[PDB]
Amino acid sequence: MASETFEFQAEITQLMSLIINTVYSNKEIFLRELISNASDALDKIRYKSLSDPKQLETEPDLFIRITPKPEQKVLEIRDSGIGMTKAELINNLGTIAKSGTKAFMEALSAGADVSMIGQFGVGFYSLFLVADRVQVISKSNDDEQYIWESNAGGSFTVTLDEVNERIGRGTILRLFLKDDQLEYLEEKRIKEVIKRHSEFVAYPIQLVVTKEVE
Amino acid sequence: MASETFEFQAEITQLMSLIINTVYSNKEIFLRELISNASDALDKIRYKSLSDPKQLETEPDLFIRITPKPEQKVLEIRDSGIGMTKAELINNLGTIAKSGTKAFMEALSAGADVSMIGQFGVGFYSLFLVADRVQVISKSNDDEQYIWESNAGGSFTVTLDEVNERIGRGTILRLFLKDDQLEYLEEKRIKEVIKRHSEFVAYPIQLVVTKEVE
Ligand SMILES: C[C@@H]1C[C@H]2O[C@@H]2/C=C\C=C\C(=O)Cc2c(Cl)c(O)cc(O)c2C(=O)O1
Ligand SMILES: C[C@@H]1C[C@H]2O[C@@H]2/C=C\C=C\C(=O)Cc2c(Cl)c(O)cc(O)c2C(=O)O1
Repeated sequence: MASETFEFQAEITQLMSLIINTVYSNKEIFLRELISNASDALDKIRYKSLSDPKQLETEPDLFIRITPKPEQKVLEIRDSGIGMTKAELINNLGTIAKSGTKAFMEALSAGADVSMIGQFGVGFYSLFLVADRVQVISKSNDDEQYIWESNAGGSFTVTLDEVNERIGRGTILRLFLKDDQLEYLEEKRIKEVIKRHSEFVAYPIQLVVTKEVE
Repeated sequence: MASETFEFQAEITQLMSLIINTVYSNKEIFLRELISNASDALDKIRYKSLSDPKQLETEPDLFIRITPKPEQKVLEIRDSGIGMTKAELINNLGTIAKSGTKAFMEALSAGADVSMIGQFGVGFYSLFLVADRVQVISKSNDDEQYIWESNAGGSFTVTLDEVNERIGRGTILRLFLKDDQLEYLEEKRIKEVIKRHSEFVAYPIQLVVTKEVE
């Protein structure tokens, strides 16, 4: 109840406009970047749990889950990783500069391939290749569940979560797919994209598929 | 935020103890009864929509969805039917007598088969054959989302929903399966049970299955 608006650090706004507007051919790379963030987030909690085992109690199962929601033309990528607090969502996703933000844009301009985005540490923004709106729902052991939302505009919002399912711990990336990128809602397409660019992932990757009983 | 307790009409409490304690052999009948309630609830909104089309706008897709959640040993049966208001959950699920409640118990005592429960209009309670706890999450166009919860005790609770996913319209029956009835979480078992006792259902029945990418 009651949002909170924040301005995006100027360069992040540029990058976003760039990503969401590049005619780029190979938009499927966004899944690789998101699954990668999910994996690192899971490494984080695993490592932290080394000296603080109780930390995994909020969600003992470590996994990455992709859930397509046709009716709402939404694609969700979830992980039971370390999660983010209200402060971290604000920091990590928009108000703090980000080292490679400008460097990547400069590299892109020089001819670099969009797929290099992840090497600049800003792969998250690659989601705008297939979605024009996103909701990052997170729950860290250190805070409540919050929704961070953006549509590539110069500003984003953070609202305490009182509308989504409770996630024990972790993050959900709710991607509102563009009208021409609804192929990522299909199991085959998803399955194949995950196969080629994500072969060495330490955690199970679950695909949630809704099938009408024969 | 803030529950509200209510006592169960005495006979419903009896029936529940009976169901949750009957050694009965054919516990799988609960799915047939629940899918049946789901169907009737969908008929209700379809019919009402005949003269009030805007009523389907909250959720244009009419369906029944079964979603097993292993980690939490939970089984969910959802429908985008008419849904129930706070008042209706209280009325329909516990505080109002219910014509066949006593008649069915008398019939059972005479030797009747538990599967007749649905003919007495109290099939919902058959869920206690496989679950020792249940949450009925509902959203009617006429109210907010609420959670009705019970564990066959003499009382139940109703809380405004600020923790579950938003359902456009309809009801979710979250069944917390008993430790020895976890077979209903399996796709095959579910698939076969649905096949035998639910052949003439007017709406699509979707099974949500989580598969780890090969
Ligand atoms: C802050 C934590 C943990 C970090 O060390 C991990 C690696 C990358 C983080 C990138 C982010 O900016 C946030 C993020 C994104 Cl974008 C995502 O799609 C999935 C996630 O699970 C996280 C996250 O929860 O990240
Ligand atoms: C009140 C409405 C609509 C009624 O006319 C329909 C038929 C049966 C109703 C039985 C109930 O007692 C509530 C109920 C149950 Cl138990 C269920 O498992 C699923 C449902 O969708 C409803 C419901 O929403 O019911």
